Amino acid sequence: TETIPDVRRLRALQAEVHEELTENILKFWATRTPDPVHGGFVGRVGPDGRPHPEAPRGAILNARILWTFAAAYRQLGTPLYREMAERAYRYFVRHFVDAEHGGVYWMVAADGRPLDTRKHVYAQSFAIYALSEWHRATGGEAALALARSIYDLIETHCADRVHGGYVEACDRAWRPLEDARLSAKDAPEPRSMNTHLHVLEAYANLYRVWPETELAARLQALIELFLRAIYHPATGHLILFFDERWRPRSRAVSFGHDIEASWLLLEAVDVLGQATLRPRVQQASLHLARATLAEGRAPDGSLYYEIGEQGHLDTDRHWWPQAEALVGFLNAYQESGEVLFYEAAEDVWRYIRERQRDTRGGEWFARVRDDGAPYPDDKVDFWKGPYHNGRACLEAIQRLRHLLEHV
Ligand SMILES: OC[C@H]1O[C@@H](O[C@H]2[C@H](O)[C@H](O)[C@H](O)O[C@@H]2CO)[C@@H](O)[C@@H](O)[C@@H]1O
Ligand SMILES: [Cl-]
Repeated sequence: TETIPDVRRLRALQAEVHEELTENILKFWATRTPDPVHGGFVGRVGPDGRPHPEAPRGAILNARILWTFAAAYRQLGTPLYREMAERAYRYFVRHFVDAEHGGVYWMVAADGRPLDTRKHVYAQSFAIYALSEWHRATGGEAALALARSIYDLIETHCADRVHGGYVEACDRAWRPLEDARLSAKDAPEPRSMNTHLHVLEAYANLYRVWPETELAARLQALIELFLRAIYHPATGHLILFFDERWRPRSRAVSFGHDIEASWLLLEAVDVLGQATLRPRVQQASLHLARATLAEGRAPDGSLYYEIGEQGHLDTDRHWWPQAEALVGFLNAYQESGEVLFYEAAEDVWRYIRERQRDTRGGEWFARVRDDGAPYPDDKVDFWKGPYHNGRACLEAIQRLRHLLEHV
């Protein structure tokens, strides 16, 4: 009694996604961004496509490069992807990893000198996520050992064992800071959904390659925190910012984070094999996906950016909510069997192909305005790597493969 798109449609979508990943996204990253002056990868590519090898380089971006090429190598086997992941890994260990106090710096100069030495849990999480993926792709002992050490530092220096979750930012020597903001966009509050979502993401990937008992308890506690404090059943949206006791300190809505969390929360519970928790997580996951479907979409099926603190709808199409909606809508289809979610995934894919991707300049535009005009944003910067759209294509390819095997 399944309602399944026919084989032609599944295979056609899968082929377009694979072409987008390999002939646009990963081709752009492998050819435009490696830096032969300082090694590793440039920190910025302008809207004109010009790389900036002297620009400061962020840990999050470089972890995202590592994760994406590692995951693409694991799933597709292409030797160039292993080469690019190795390039990212070597620069990362040399320069971003703090050999003295542990963890990864926030920002380094192009030549690798530390520029911003704060230890932000969001950056520590992406390091764990990328290093665990690199271990998964290669079996590398050093990568896994490093991920484990950063996990230990997060728990040692940041875990709030009274109220749950984590202090989100420390200085280089792991002393907590007051200002945990990732950027000027973020509320000056002590707890954020965003950082906690990527702790969960990192811990789930680490657990898949290192199923330690205590880590299972920390991962389950994070899932439980999302269900009890962050997910809002009255609205189907994540609450974005909190005080230390998880009292809400924001009313903004991030559609991209909702639909990302929808599928990441289920990935995390399944990595645990926590069948007792799964019903409640699936319920919250499907709710987030439905709320996104009903409230976060333009008539073309693309995702709006946010509802701000004063209620303003930001109708800009940022690249990464579209990617996350591709995965989250396919995931909601797989979980519920409701083909309306597949139709939604197809619609966002068509938007990606017709508006978000930059066919002339390569990769994807960071932002497209509601009237269709691409903004002249950087193509690569501190916050724009290959991870959201690379992962979304990899996930879609594998999910469509599974669906194709129902026949
Ligand atoms: O507010 C911090 C920055 O967010 C960025 O988007 C992130 C997003 O917060 C989240 O972590 C997502 O899962 O990854 C995204 C892509 O970098 C950007 O909006 C940036 O401008 C913000 O400063
Ligand atoms: Cl990214």
